[PDB]
Amino acid sequence: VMYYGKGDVFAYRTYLKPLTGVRTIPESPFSGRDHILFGVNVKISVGGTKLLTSFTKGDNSLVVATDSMKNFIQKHLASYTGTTIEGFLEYVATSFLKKYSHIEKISLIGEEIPFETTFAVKNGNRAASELVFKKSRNEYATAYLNMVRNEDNTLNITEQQSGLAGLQLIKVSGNSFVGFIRDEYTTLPEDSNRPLFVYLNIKWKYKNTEDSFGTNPENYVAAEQIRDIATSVFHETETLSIQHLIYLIGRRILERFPQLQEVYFESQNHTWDKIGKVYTEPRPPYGFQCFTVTQ
Amino acid sequence: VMYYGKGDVFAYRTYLKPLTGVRTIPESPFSGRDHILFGVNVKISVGGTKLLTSFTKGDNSLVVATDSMKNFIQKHLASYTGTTIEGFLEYVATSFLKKYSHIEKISLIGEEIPFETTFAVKNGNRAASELVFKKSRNEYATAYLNMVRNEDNTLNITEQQSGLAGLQLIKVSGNSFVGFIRDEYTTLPEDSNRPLFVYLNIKWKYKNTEDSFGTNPENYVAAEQIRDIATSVFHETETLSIQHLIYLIGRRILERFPQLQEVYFESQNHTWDKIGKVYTEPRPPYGFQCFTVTQ
Amino acid sequence: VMYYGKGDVFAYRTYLKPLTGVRTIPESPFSGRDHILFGVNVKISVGGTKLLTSFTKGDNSLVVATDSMKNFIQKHLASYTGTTIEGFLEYVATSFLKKYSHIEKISLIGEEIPFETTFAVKNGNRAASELVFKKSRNEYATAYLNMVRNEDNTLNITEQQSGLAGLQLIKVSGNSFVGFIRDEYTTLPEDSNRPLFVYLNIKWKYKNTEDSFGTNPENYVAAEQIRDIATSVFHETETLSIQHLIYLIGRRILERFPQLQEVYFESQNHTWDKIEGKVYTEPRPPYGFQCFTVTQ
Amino acid sequence: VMYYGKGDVFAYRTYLKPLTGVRTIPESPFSGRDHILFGVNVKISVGGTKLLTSFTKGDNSLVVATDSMKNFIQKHLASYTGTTIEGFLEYVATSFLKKYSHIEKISLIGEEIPFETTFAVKNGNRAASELVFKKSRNEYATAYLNMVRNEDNTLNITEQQSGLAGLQLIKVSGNSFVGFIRDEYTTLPEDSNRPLFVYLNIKWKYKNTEDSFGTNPENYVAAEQIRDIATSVFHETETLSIQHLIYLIGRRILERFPQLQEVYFESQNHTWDKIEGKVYTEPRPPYGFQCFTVTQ
Ligand SMILES: O=c1[nH]c(=O)c2nn[nH]c2[nH]1
Ligand SMILES: O=c1[nH]c(=O)c2nn[nH]c2[nH]1
Ligand SMILES: O=c1[nH]c(=O)c2nn[nH]c2[nH]1
Ligand SMILES: O=c1[nH]c(=O)c2nn[nH]c2[nH]1
Repeated sequence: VMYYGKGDVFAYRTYLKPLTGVRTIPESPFSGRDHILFGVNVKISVGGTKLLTSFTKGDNSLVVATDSMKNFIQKHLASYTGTTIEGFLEYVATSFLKKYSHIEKISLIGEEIPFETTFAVKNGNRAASELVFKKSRNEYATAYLNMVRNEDNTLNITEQQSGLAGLQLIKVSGNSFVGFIRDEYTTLPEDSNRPLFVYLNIKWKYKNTEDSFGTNPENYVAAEQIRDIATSVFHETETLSIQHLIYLIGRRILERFPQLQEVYFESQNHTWDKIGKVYTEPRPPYGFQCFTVTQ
Repeated sequence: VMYYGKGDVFAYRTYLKPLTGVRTIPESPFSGRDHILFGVNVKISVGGTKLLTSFTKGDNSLVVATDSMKNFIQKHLASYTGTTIEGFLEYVATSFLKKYSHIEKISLIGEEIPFETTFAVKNGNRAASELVFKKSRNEYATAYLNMVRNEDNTLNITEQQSGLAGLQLIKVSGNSFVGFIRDEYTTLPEDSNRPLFVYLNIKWKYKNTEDSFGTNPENYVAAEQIRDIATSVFHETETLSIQHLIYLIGRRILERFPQLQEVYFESQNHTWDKIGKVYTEPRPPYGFQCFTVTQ
Repeated sequence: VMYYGKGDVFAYRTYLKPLTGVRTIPESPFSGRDHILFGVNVKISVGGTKLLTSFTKGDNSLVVATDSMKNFIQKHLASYTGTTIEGFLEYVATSFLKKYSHIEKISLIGEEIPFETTFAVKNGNRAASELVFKKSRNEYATAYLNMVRNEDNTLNITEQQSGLAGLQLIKVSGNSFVGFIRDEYTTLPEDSNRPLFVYLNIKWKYKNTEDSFGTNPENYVAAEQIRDIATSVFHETETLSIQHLIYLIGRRILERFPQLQEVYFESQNHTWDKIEGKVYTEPRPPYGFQCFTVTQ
Repeated sequence: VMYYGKGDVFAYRTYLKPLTGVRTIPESPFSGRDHILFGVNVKISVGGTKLLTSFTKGDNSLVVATDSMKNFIQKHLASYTGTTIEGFLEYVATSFLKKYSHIEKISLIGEEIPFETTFAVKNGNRAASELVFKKSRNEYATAYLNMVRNEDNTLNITEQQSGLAGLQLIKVSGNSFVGFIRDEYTTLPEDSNRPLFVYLNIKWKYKNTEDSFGTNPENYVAAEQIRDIATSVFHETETLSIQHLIYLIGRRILERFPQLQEVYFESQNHTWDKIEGKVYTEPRPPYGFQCFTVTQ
């Protein structure tokens, strides 16, 4: 392995071009993003055989400083004329490879720093403020992009993946976990009605990576919409396990968004122990599941 | 000092009696709490001169196990018939002192564990779920109560305070910080238009402690309402400092709730450095302010 | 209440004057501090009635910017010629009140950012490096100071406290917790031999505030020494409770340091749950705690 | 992708068989591990085509409960008779695949929960306690293992890797970063003498997986020894970059441990910003990093 880069490149832009014209779906009110405030945390990794002597000889001649990579990202956010994190990563990646001919590969992560609307009163009327926003430490959209320079000097996206991270959902009833293996190691009781508490990371890949950019917004899949599909499916499903739940969420996603090729899940079980009905936090060990649904 | 207790007593109650009958204010849609899911994180501390030999001699005869205090709290959440964290603390405090004659003082903290509603579709109709909720790591309500046993064996609440913790607000424009002292230690440039980013912890005390319990809901002050006052005042104010903002928030709160005696603020400055406009995270050191507005 | 200030003022100084000439105790090999690297995390709070209109009117005329307080602290660590965090706080506090005559009260916290020695081979042998240090996220020393300006413009310290925070100690045997109240709220089994795991914050106050500064280092009480008393007493004692343990630690501290007026404990119980060999695991989140003062 | 499992399976064992008979190196005094307290945090992931209907149909007939996996791990730590985390993972993995014939693959991560010695006075002298230990939140050893079941029901290790995580080292002088690209994105000054502060995660792979277990301890590579190589090479080296340093650390590791095939680094730059004495402070959050393998 040989690469290097910069992490935790926070960048906040005001008044990015708004994202409008999205295709709505039944599960979600989402219809675009005002982009009064657009926050992203970027990580950049780069590689190329020509970097070898920066390691083996201490030769910094071909080292773009990681501090300069941070400047590069923040300055490109000031000039970005598009409307999504996905498109912003493509802009940064193409621009970086065009600038630095000795770089052969670039990997980018962008994580949304989300902000929510707040109430303000003007002339007695309460409505969403256009100035004051609330920083959210809950779920957030993500985007990943890998681009390479080929032998013929063409640039090519070899991987692209969008996502929703940090979704923590609890359903108070209508969940069971029964029928699992009972042997010398099994102490868990069957439960026909548990308050299933899952953490979800959900990632999707497009059949056509250009759909991820938002330039034709009707083909863009929004993390907000994915969130609302997950809650809808959770609500309507008498779940039989987390495994069963996440399969059904994935099927619904792929039904609503035929332009997607796959949906990938990382889920964690954080269900409370049962002590009106009162529950409490469990000991630290947590179950998890990882599963891809394909179109 | 001599006391002991139990922290991080998480307890989750389903279907607590709903909080209804509250007074609604223009700044906030708040009109009560459904209480399908009621989460609280409780800290209990107890004292009394008869505890002395548990320390000085290793005598456990008068030690209620801290583990038992956890059981006490969780069982009392199961039997609580009221509608507020503040009232639940009074229930626990009175019950504990009635149970254990050798305890002279009990302090309680209750911190809301907040859950937000989610969307679900049924037969082409999208609505709030009554089953699926989203765990929030953003702002949360708080309550504090200290109760003592007097020499005539009556019980007396000696301090009560409610609050809202963890509110993080950024206003993109309409904020200035100018006119401060410039001397050998001053490098901060004056700024007539900064995207002020404040963390707020807001606490209030009632003129009459009974109003905190929710027995008469018309007199209850909800943390949700405090939040929306704070965002509305931030929106409308051309801020001149954080100090200036929190004073005005406090005045508005006391105007809206004449049953309150005081509002106390703990604020922090997390405003980004300026690099379309793009900003980035500052170095770790953070400004802060602490101020009481009284009625 | 009315005050404001700056938190998380990190400041790393190289080659501070070393702390030597300390007085030893049986429980500790501590003999001083090299101070090749001296890290401290400072919080400053200031007050004064003349700050009122910065809140009530948005008048910044008498506001020292909190950013300037950061500069103030960092610049004073560069000029500090003493040997302790405690003395550094007195230097900052006196300097700040002299500089800003409208400020009536200043409160300072300083938390050590500790670094540990590492090994290097050079010139034929392995020895402690004078250049490479390891950042520790374990226990750390603390200091607290409050100073006021009186009507006549003199300055006075009104509270001083030193401490050791974040000490996490587990003793695998030789601890019991029996004989506690067993009633309708009790499900805890009695345990005659538990692996007691305590978190300890330990804070001490001097009879004479001057002794906290290090100027006469023989009167200084080092957090390293307090750590070593705590581990020794934990080892020595067949404990009967955390309560029992911390009283005994406190008594040993005040016996070893007669210049101390008192020692205050915040302890927490993190003892593991028991499942050929003995195995334990992490408990549920709820944690017991004790707060207790032993006085001279 | 299809797998499921259990994370944060903390397990603490007392009086595991000690690790001794190790082979020493010049950079390190490491001579073994007492194992009075042996703490590990385990993550287990399992897979197999026969699990499909647990997702597609909600059929749990072939689901080992993740809670049962936690019991499996903890009980196996009680019966483990070996001396390393690496060997513990092999014991768990082999045992789990033998128990559950429908599971085709298991991956395990084991992270050390490290404890440090403390001082106690008893019977006239101060010495290391055999009972009281200090929980450390600094660097820690790691182990990774993947095992598969073949068509003929034999089991094979398919990947093994050991490591040291969380090592945070600052060298106060004797580091430069100069000569890098200065173009329209460059605002970093050249620096001929910086206090380079790196975080290091170092992972190694053996030529022969058996050498990772400790059964013949002379062939085991201890994380403690890797730590001490890293601190020695950092001290010895007038560093020209983090990239330069980690290559030199990796070369030394491979020279000292010919039984290793390769060593892999993840480093992060956390060097302080410079504000009488020299004073530095914490930087803004963005951090540089490097990922690099040195092979034998
Ligand atoms: O949904 C669940 N899936 C599982 O695999 C499992 N194991 N224990 N509990 C569980 N719940
Ligand atoms: O609102 C502010 N108040 C202050 O006191 C301050 N100091 N620096 N920046 C500041 N901003
Ligand atoms: O040492 C202890 N003190 C206590 O008060 C207590 N309560 N539960 N366990 C305990 N252990
Ligand atoms: O050691 C370093 N390597 C780098 O690549 C770099 N970039 N900025 N500073 C740096 N330091």
